[PDB]
Amino acid sequence: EFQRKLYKELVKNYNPLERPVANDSQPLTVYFSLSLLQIMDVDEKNQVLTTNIWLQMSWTDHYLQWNVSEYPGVKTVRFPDGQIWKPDILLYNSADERFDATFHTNVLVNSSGHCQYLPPGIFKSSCYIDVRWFPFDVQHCKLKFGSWSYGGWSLDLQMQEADISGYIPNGEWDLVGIPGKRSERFYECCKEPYPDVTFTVTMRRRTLYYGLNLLIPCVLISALALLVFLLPADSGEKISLGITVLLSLTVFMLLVAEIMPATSDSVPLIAQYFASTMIIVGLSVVVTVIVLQYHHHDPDGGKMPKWTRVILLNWCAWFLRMKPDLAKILEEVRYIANRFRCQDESEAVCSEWKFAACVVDRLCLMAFSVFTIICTIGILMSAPNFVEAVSKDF
Amino acid sequence: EFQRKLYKELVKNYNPLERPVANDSQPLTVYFSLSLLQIMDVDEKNQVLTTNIWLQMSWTDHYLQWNVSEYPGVKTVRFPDGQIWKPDILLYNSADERFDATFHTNVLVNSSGHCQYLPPGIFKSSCYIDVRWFPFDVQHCKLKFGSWSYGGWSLDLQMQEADISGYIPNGEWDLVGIPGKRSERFYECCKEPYPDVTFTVTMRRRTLYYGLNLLIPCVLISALALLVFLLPADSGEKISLGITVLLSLTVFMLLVAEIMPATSDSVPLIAQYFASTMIIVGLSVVVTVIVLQYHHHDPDGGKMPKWTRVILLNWCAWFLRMKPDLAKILEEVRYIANRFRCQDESEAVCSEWKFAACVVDRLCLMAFSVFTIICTIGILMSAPNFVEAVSKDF
Amino acid sequence: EFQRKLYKELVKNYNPLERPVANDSQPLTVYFSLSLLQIMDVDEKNQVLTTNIWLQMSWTDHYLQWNVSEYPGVKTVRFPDGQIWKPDILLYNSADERFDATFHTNVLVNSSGHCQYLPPGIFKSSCYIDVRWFPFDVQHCKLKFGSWSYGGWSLDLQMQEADISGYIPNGEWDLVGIPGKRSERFYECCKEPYPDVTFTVTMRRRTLYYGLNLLIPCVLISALALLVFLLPADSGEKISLGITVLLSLTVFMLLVAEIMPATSDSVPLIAQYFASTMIIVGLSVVVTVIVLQYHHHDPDGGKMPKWTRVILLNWCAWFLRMKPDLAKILEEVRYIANRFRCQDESEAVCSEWKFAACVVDRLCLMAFSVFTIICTIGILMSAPNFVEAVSKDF
Amino acid sequence: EFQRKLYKELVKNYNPLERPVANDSQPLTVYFSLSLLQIMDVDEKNQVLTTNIWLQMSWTDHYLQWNVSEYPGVKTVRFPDGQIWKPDILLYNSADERFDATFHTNVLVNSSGHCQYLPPGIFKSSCYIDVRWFPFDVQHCKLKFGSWSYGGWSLDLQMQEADISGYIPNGEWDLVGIPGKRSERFYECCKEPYPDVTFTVTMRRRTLYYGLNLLIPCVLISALALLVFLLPADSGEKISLGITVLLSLTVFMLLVAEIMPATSDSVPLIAQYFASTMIIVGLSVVVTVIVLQYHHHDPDGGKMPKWTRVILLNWCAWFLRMKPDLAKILEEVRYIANRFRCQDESEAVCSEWKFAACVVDRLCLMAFSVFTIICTIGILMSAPNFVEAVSKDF
Amino acid sequence: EFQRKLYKELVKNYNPLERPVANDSQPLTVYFSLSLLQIMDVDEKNQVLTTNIWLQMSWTDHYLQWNVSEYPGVKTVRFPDGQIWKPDILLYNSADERFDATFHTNVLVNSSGHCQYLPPGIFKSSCYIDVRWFPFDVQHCKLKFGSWSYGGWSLDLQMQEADISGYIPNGEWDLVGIPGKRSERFYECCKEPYPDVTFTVTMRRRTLYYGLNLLIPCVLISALALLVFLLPADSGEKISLGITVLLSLTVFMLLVAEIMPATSDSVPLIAQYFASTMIIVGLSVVVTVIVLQYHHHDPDGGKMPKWTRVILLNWCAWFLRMKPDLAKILEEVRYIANRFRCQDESEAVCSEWKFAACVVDRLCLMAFSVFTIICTIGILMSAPNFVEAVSKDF
Ligand SMILES: *[C@@H]1O[C@H](CO)[C@@H](O)[C@H](O)[C@H]1NC(C)=O
Ligand SMILES: [Ca+2]
Ligand SMILES: [Ca+2]
Ligand SMILES: [Ca+2]
Ligand SMILES: [Ca+2]
Ligand SMILES: [Ca+2]
Repeated sequence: EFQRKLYKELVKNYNPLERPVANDSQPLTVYFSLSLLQIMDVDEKNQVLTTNIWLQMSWTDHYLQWNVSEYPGVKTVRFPDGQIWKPDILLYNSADERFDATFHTNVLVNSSGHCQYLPPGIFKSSCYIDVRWFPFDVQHCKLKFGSWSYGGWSLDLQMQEADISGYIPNGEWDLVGIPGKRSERFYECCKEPYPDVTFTVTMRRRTLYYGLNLLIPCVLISALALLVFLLPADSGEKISLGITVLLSLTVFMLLVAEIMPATSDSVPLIAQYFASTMIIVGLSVVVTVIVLQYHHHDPDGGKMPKWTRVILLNWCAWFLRMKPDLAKILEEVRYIANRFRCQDESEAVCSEWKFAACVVDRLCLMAFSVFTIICTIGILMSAPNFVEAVSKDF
Repeated sequence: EFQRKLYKELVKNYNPLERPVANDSQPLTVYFSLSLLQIMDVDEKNQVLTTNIWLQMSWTDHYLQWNVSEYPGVKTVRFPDGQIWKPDILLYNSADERFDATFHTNVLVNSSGHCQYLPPGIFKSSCYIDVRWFPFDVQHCKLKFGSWSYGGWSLDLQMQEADISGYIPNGEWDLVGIPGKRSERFYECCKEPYPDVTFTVTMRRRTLYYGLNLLIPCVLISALALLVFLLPADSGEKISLGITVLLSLTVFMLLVAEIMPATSDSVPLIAQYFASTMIIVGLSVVVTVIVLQYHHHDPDGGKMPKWTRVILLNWCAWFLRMKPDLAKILEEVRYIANRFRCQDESEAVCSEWKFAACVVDRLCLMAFSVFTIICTIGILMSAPNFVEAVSKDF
Repeated sequence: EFQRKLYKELVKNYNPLERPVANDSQPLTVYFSLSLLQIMDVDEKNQVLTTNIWLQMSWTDHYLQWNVSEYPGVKTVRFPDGQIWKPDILLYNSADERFDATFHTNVLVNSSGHCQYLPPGIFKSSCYIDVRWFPFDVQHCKLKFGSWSYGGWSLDLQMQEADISGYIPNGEWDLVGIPGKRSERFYECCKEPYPDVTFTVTMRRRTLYYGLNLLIPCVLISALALLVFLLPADSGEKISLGITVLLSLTVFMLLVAEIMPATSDSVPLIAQYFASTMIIVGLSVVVTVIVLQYHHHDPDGGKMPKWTRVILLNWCAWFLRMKPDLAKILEEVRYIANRFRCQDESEAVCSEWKFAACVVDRLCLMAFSVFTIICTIGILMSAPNFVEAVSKDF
Repeated sequence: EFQRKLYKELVKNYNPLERPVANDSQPLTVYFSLSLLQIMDVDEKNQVLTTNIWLQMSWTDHYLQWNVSEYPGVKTVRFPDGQIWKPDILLYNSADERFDATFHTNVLVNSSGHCQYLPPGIFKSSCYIDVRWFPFDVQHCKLKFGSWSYGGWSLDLQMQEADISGYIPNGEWDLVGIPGKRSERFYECCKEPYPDVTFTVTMRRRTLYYGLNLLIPCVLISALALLVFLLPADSGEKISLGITVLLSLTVFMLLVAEIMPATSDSVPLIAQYFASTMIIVGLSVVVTVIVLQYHHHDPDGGKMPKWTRVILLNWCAWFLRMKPDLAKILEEVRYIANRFRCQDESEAVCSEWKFAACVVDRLCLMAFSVFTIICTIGILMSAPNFVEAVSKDF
Repeated sequence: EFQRKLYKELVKNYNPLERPVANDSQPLTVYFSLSLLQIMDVDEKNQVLTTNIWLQMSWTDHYLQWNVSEYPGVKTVRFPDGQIWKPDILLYNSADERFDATFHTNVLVNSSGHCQYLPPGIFKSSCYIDVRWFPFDVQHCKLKFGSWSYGGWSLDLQMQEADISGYIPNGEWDLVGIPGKRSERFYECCKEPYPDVTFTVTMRRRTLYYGLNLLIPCVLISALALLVFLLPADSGEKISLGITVLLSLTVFMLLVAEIMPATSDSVPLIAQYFASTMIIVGLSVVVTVIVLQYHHHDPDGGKMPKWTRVILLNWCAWFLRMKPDLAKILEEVRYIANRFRCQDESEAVCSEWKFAACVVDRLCLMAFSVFTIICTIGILMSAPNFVEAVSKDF
């Protein structure tokens, strides 16, 4: 009886076009905040943050007021979209095809004319995802909000701290914080200044998934490549091992392209890490070819250089701690015996070449092993957030 | 005649904005339930449950009542969206881009003013999918429902048991149950408490598909890796077999990434199982390199250590149950014969090294076979639901 | 003049909320049928049938009637959505995110008050796709239609045979038929019975595409695996051939997962067929290892068992139809000659082992060839629709 | 002043439900045409043509007429959707989920009551894509348009030639033409005939992209397979080459499945071309096994058949243009010499077998080379549009 | 009080259908510009530019004017869609399924009747993406805008320079500029000329991502192929290396097809670059077969041609800087010695053939290395924007 009566009274002569101020010269104060419930998706390839947010808009409507002693029990009323004036606050950096992802809900108004509006929404925003340090990256995604059509002389937008009390954690992103800033800009369209409120979602990637599915594999594929330097040359499988490892690694790096954006702001950390890993496998194939050249050297070919004889078989090797009728019968047997002696000298020359191959193989094992460790450790720890990541996620 | 007459009468002065209570101070009781018809999709990568549900809302409208003796034959009326007051019950944890997936249908009202509203919908909800025990995982997906704008002082939301009598089973998920709980929370927005109703869909993954397409393959790819320990070394294909098996396995694990979310709450069970499988193939390649080192050992190189001579050729081997002119002619033939004897000693040394390779190869066959079984059995049965899964799905 | 006049008259006092019956106690008869124009997509992974349908609804509106002698030339009128009462017939088992895929069109009404409504639509329905016999599978997809809000006491839904006269055949699915059934169910929501009409689209997969792209390849990859049993062992490539074939086959089976649903109702026919094919390649690698063990047997190792000497070199082999100073010089040459004789005996032992490898290789060629044929023929013909498929598609 | 005045006058008593004819018995003539601006996508897997079209509808509204001497300067007026009667022309064979893709725009009306309506739209239509001759295929995609609810007695739909003057060429499809045909059909729903207008978009695939990315590769993968017949057998890599080529080819054919529909109307041309290519690689592996069998033949095994000795080493080979104490010492040396002679005879037998392998290898090189050329040329030129394609695209 | 009063006054008798001109004969001047905020996506496979734009429309409404001395403090008013006349400016070359991607916002009107309308939107436009020079390509994407229904006699559309002052740079595309052009065309539909405004977004691809992920790999896969010419032939792995490299490269080129459109306007630059790379690997396999033919030549086969003996072992080689009872015993030993001499001559012939293989191998190393460099450098630098790209991105 009193609710029906009040609704009929509150709409009499009410225009949702009118900004609901008592004094038309003064701006209307709109308090804008939001509640962050969930981060639904961070698309690094499309540069789009998807969040579940409850926008919070509160203002005062001069015309929607009543004495609660005359409509007893009616402390609040509710109005749908199109029936009450609302601030036209939009997400400026929207990525939604519809642009406005807000789900329009009721505006709750109490007797003193205070209006509360909390529309939910799945918001897609355009966020510059800096993948320079991926997977140890921290992201700062801005959500800029302001009135589209009402400038600062008509709508005085103020900011209230964002609420994260009902935030649901994400298994992939750690919410560092959601600081907000109110600013007033000028636009070429418009001499009047237009205030906006920007909430910067600060997000730390949780690195357990990427550590075990992307970074530890490369170590394993880098360790497999090093096993070529322990395969004997006579096995006949050092190129099979090395080139198969590089095939696997190339396929592995293709799968990684699915996640990164095709941008040129910087060369990511994963790309540098891949470059190091690529180098280990590519140069182990090059070195493997050299080792096979030494192993399969023709004993009747070019004699072993003096530099090769000393740098490998002496210095490196020590460092590595490797180390009538009867006359005619005589002629035939002597030819057979001299032939055998020639084979003995030739295979001794081959043995020297094979030993040099082993020394080169062992030298490069140590060199590639150490260089693998330094590049892995150096590239990873160059990330500012690596130490934080291992302490919090591992 | 009486239906036309009643519709004209029931809408006279009716305001869909008014909460349809006789006493404005009292809250309106809304009974909320739902019917679960089908689970359409569980997206573990996007963390979203898609269900086909018929929401069930029933309340009493004080103004939509008539005497059936005056409108004979008219026992019920129906009203579309916008013409009758409805509770603004939404899915709080919605993942739909539109947020509200409800398909608006009629409200059915009988003569005593009781209103029934059963809107269908394809609902997308944000469900935390715990993949710690995947593929033997049970999921608890919450569907939280409440009035967006009406707090507890205005809308007294009560819960009624969910209906699963028209539930259509899913080939992938077994519906354990759909328990529901009514709760009343406070929000930072609002001093007034807002009641909600949360239905927890409890779902057990049916594991036949994942057992045959994801878990039994790993056993087969783990068994293929073990066959390297039965290949002769002279075949020249033990690295080809081992490294090809690991290429296959890496490709296999790439395909598995398509299904899991990139989250860091925990390391899944499939990841641990893959880690065990990875270890078998990776260490069988490492052991294969060692076996080839033994097999291809240079007979003029470092003599066999005493530890190697006893630990392998004696202990392990027994355990494994393996086990003038005429003077010049004399000089030539004696050199030929002594040369042959030197080859005999050298190939005897090689035979010892080759036999040690066989013992190491057989030792690691047993060790990797047993360790493969324990890790497979141990990792799988560590899942709480493994025993239930095999009894119900296999 | 008469069309304008009639439209003004027909809408006077008309309420689209009112069920258009003369007697409010009696139900309104609605004849429901449909026209199937095309099957657009059968998504076996999402379990959703997409069809192009023209729903057919016809009823009688008591208020939309006129004498054609007073509005000459006006034999029919047309009304858009919202202006005329329509039955709220929905697809119960809808998979569309909007739930209602119907495109709202005009209702055509003639002078006697008969209303015809033929809204087109791209309908997505939830169909249980039984892949037990894929690719020789027949599907029965139900399309259940009924009034959402009007029960049997208010809307008497009758069924009329579906029309397929403008059906456009699908290159992948053969329309067996579209039988329909009217039924009346009770729901927990509602004491009143609610009639529905279910049209069961019966669809036979056309198997030419799947025969040539999925079943004949497996035969070719099963035939390639058999070629390992004709490769000589000295070629050194029997593991390369066998393990490469299994790599190809594994990749091939990954591509097949894209089409099947991750369900556990049954193990499909293609899975069983893959299991047979998997067995041929996996056991040919196991047998290849055994053949290489025999071929590369150490002539100074364990003597050939008596069971091996008879079961292979006799029975199987026959069945397979294979089959002073001068004294010192004497000592040296005799050692050389005796050494050569020892090599002759040892290589004779090796030749026996190599021959046993050939017999085992030929025995398994026949066994795997026959077993390959039986499993291929047996698994395929176990499908009830295999004979029909080959006669109609091949 | 005169525009405002005219709009108020033209809407007085106007009903958008009324067909705007002076005589209600006569049908209304609607001229239907369209403008083809672009072909946006041809989805051969979903069988859907996406086009950018400007529909062209023109008719005469009897009520929207004025004297331009009384509203000077007002030669035309414009009306939005819902305010003026429009023909309900739809795309019958629509594939859009909404069914109607038309973007509703103004209707332009001049003083004589002539109405022009040119709504743009991104139209998705169901087109039967005949892939029998892909990639040298010509497509005929129908776009059928007619009034949904107005039959021939009420709306006389006439056709006007389609406009392609603003057509933007597609890099993949060459617009042969867009002929149109007006027809009048009967439907089971309706005794009244319903006229339709069907525009057949005739499209020729431009084959440069598919020639270089799909057809020339197969030639290269067919040429690589032929190189197995020039590899020496002692290289030990003829199975590695052949089986790797077939692995590559299988992966290549998987990528091709992404483009073709899973239909059984016919076996496409690319499938036949793949079958030829598959045969070359598969039979080159089979022949490679036979060549290795000949090369690795046991010299103490079955003697060379007489058919083999003549068909290969003579006919084919010519055609191919290949071609006391001292007595005891005597016994030992004679055994050594006789042993060597036995090796010479045995390796001579092996040399004959190795030469037969070379002849078979060279015979199959020529046979597979010629057969490769004929199948490539024969399968490609069997397409009716192959000659046109090479002249226009190459 | 004055805002409420003004809104009631401004809408009195206002018709949003009327073009708001004082003189109905004169056209209405509409100033059209836009603001480019971000380029969201360039889809080269679908030929669609996605941009975030703020359209800028300004005109004068003759009826929406007031004296600010009578409504003090009210300097501007705002009107939503449907309440005020707006120009129906559309994107002609739209690719959006809805066609109109504009988000409708308020029109801001000041006291002198000047109207400002700045609707935001995510616009999808049909852009011809010329991939002739990809990845060093510059794109010119047109965005054509004009009134759909108002021709030049009714709406005089003028252009204002586009604003890029709030443009957010894209990590992949460098905004060269956004020039605009006003033009007036004639259409077959319409005798009246229709003005349009076309803004050409000029975009330069940033090439760092494509240089490191697509162009440098090909160099690495081209360098790996060259390593076959340094592998010894006795290693037995030159076909394994070469054919594995080509497998990797084929897989690499499959991944590249995901990005390019299936168009035939031209053969892209990446395709030509791939053709060069393909040639290096394919001809290195062909040359590898020839080298193996030389290496494995039968010493009892066709003698070395005179051309081969001079062109390789002399010219190329120098250029490359390579370089009673006792009588019977005599017969046996002489046969053994003569047999050994025959082996020495035969292996000397083999050594000559093996040396020729090395020379051919070294000759082709230099030839393929130089030819690889020229094709890489020549194909890349043939792009007009290559020099600009390396200076700006590298
Ligand atoms: C505007 O109003 C002021 C006072 O209200 C008056 O003096 C002036 O003449 C008016 N001018 C116009 C626009 O008629
Ligand atoms: Ca992410
Ligand atoms: Ca699932
Ligand atoms: Ca299908
Ligand atoms: Ca196409
Ligand atoms: Ca791009």
